Amino acid sequence: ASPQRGRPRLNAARTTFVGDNGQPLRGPYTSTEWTAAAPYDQIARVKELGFNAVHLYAECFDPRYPAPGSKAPGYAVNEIDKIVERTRELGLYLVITIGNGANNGNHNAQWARDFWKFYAPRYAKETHVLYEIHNEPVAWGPPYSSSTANPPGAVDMEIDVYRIIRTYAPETPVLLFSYAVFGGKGGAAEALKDIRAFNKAVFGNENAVWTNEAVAFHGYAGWQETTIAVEELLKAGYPCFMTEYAGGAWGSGMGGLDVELTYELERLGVSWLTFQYIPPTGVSDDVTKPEYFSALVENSGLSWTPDYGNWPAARGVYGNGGLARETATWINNFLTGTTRIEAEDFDWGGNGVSYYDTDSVNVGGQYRPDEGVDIEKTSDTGGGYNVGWISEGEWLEYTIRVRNPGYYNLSLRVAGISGSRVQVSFGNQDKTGVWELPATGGFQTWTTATRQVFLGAGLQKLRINALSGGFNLNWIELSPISTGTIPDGTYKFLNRANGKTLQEVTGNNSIITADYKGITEQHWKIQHIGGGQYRISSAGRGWNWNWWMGFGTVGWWGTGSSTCFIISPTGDGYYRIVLVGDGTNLQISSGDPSKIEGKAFHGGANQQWAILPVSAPAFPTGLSAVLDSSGNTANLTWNAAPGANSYNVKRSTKSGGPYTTIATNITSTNYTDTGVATGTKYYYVVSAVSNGVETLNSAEAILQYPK
Ligand SMILES: [Ca+2]
Ligand SMILES: [Ca+2]
Ligand SMILES: [Ca+2]
Repeated sequence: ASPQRGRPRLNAARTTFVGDNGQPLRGPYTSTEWTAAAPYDQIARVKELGFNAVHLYAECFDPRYPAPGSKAPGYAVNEIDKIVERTRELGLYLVITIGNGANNGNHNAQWARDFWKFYAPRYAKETHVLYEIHNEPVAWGPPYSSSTANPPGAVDMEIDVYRIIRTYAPETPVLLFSYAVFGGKGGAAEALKDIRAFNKAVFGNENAVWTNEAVAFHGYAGWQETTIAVEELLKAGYPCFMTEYAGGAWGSGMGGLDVELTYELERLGVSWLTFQYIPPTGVSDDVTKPEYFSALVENSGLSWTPDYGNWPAARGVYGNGGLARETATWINNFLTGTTRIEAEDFDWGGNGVSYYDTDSVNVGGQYRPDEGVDIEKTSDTGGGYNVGWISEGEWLEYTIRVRNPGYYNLSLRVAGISGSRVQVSFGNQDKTGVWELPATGGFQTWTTATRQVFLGAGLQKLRINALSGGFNLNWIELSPISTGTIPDGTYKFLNRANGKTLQEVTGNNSIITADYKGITEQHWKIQHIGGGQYRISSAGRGWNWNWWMGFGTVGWWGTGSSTCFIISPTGDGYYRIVLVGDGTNLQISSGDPSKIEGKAFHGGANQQWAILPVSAPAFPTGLSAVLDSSGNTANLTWNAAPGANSYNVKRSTKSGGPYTTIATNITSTNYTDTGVATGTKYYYVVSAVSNGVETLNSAEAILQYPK
């Protein structure tokens, strides 16, 4: 027989459709709405990414149908046939749906009926194919059945299209509604209305036990709210099916897999279709590119059993009920708590996968006799076991979940006769550098070494890398910092590039950039709530900074994600203001001095902020360093700094410094540096001196050569 897949059926639990092997359907998408069918070659690549399914946005609907000259359904048939044929012979599943195009959150009822009058009987016999009635027919979620739904009548469209499909394809799985925003216990309650209205029409009774149907939903409420809505709906007896979602790594400023929601959907037993495309083309991000899928799975510790290939690797958490270890928690609106991760509870999975050890035997013999890591009993406070026989090159991964991002005290309980080296990365990103661990003088003589780290939010593998041997490891600890990165107080914010401040506007509760006028609207109380996170409130009325559909100010207190801001030091006296939600940094746009925005980390001055006492002197701006013709001379010029008596010109040979002060008492906004060596790069900054008080250094100026 052919490798064509057997018809999906609801699982015993009644949570989703699973394939002919009892496993969830997991896949990316492709479109044939205004483009050719993706080639066999590229659709095949799906199987190497642990996918067994493809989402097809088949055609997009015309609002004007069936007026003269409007595009009818059927126009893409020759390409949709190719996708059906190609997924058939690749042993993949296929979810076919009607796309929206430019008309998002909308549908045409008659276009959809005639779409399924055509396509339903055409693929009825195709066991690997499922029908999802329509992508996001309403703006933007339940209840569709409300008269004030935008637009109304979607439930009637679903009812009509289900009846059309069952006539022409009685065995074929149907995915309903495709709620764009499906969030909260509210979301589930509102969907139940639409589900009950649907069931009363089709089956005659508000509560029907579906044998071959499920609620399709998307992830645009966010992972927390979507998970709550799915849990609730599953409890009411209705299988679900994720058909479109996205997230990305915290701090990337880009899309890709929502790792957090995938983990929750894996736990609840829910099949999913992520919104990354099969090459060559698509409207979002390419699923074959590491940054948008494979690396995100690889960095997080996420695992499932793939239908084809050997990725992802089989792995999991040891202890803690097989669930990623939480790092901190909110207790009286302050981020606190110490999580102890025992070193001998490294993830299971294998040698080369969840740990690397130099041999396959546990020479110590304790705790985990079937694995390669070397474990003995320890005589340290709290008893238990320690990882010993640590050779250089070895490593141990522990899957954790940093629900609250920011600054954490990372602690290693260590013993060793002599010193040793280690390095810790989180999500395959170095957070420590080379960490010199002290000599204790014995192999059960214990001490705690501690180092401060900046963790991003989400599932992430903590990985101890042993750069030297000769130490034993008992446990690891993370707790959020109890003392902040900057003292509590009232401050003025000045952007490093342009010297501008942030100002409250009570009339529309907005925050906008302006020149530091010295007023209370441009003054801000700062209060640390654990983890380097801060509540930032205006001085005049006690209203808190809020990053949500713009950048404004609100009455409710700051423990929710939009009202919380990580103040992250640069190292050179400035800070960047990281947003707790996505990990992007608050910056003024180099391009438009008025526009405030959130972008991913870069070296530029426009992303950096001075958080200063109100009376502190302003730093210089606009520094520009240019080489003079035919000679060793750098001509510096900058803008005059308010209240400056003089300037100090400083120079370094790499970006960021340190900066050796080449000249002081400059009573002018320009300088000529004669001591520049032939054909070498130089980096300049300038500070001002106001009433004996030296300011911060300006933004860096790279020495500019000729064309
Ligand atoms: Ca071993
Ligand atoms: Ca070992
Ligand atoms: Ca231990």
